[PDB]
Amino acid sequence: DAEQRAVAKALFDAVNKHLSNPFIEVEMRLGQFKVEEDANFTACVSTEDYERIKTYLMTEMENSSMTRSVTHDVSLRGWRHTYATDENGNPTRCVSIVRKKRLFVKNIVVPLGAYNLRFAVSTETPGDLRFSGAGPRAGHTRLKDRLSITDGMFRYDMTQVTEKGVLMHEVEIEGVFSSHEKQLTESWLEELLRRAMRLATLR
Ligand SMILES: O=C1CCCc2nc3c(cc21)C(=O)CCC3
Repeated sequence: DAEQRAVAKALFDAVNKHLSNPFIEVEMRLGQFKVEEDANFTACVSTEDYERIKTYLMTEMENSSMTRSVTHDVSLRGWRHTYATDENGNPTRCVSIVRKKRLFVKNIVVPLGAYNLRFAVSTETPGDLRFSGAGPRAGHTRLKDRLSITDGMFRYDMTQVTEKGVLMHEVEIEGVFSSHEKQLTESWLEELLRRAMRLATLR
């Protein structure tokens, strides 16, 4: 609780220099190390821990605004094209192209038995929509079924991702700001840690 105030300060001092950038994004991702063979950190939760994080979140903030969206992502030469989805789950029309550049990443120390936490600040710069002419299947694809709960300046993202047949579960919290420069504060970061640590520690 005092040590949590210190981490929040350490995070703020590292990222403050970046908030002047347009299109800045901040997120905390639950995950684990050495759960797949090619990767170090994998941003995923078990099917069981996903559904009780879902039950927790949906009772604790039932008043909160909520949305659900199915989208079709295709990665192409470092850019991400997002496609809307029809009844069956198939790509229709491209809705956004962004390029994501990681500006700062930090691994958060967690309690024993909890999911690992990864804090990242990046830029997601929108792009020229005429590149959508490459179509929804010009590269590796990800079908995302996202549940989104917004609570003040915090958005919870629970996503069932189907890639290459296998389905995985992702849990992240993002910053929701009218202006990241003014609003993303140290006291905000400390609440991010507090809320993210809650999710990581059930059971
Ligand atoms: O929108 C832009 C800006 C110009 C450079 C650029 N290059 C690529 C894309 C998008 C953009 C893609 O969507 C994937 C292919 C490479």
